[PDB]
Amino acid sequence: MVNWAAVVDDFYQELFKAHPEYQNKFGFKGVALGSLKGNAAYKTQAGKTVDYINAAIGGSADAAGLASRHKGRNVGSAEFHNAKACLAKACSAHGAPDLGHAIDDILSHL
Ligand code: HEM
Repeated sequence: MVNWAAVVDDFYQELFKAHPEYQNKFGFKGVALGSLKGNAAYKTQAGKTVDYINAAIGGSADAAGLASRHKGRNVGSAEFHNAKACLAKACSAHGAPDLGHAIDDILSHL
């Protein structure tokens, strides 16, 4: 099965390398990138991200709900376009299918 957990870890490395300030919105604010895997707040968030990806592939993702929740953290279209780029890099690094359509689905509600 596609190792989405590893893809998601690479995604967040890419995301926070390019936009370190995004990390401030999370419960693992301040934590060195090389330590995220040892952080409990990160483990939970990465698991939810993997779940969302499996839901988008499986046909049950609530893109409108996810978008609304990100607006509720003042995260919008700009951040998601950055995320789309980072996730495309992470997918390609693992020979995984691209998730651009799923991110487009979220973007359509932002
Ligand atoms: C590929 C794009 C992304 C996906 C699939 C994704 C997915 C998720 C998921 C599944 C949750 C949990 C929602 C829930 O518990 O109901 C979440 C929460 C969150 N996301 Fe994202 N996200 C993405 C990008 C971003 C970006 C770019 C930011 C920018 C800072 C961000 C900030 C947040 C924040 C602050 C929360 C709340 C975390 C908390 O409760 O401590 N997300 N995201």
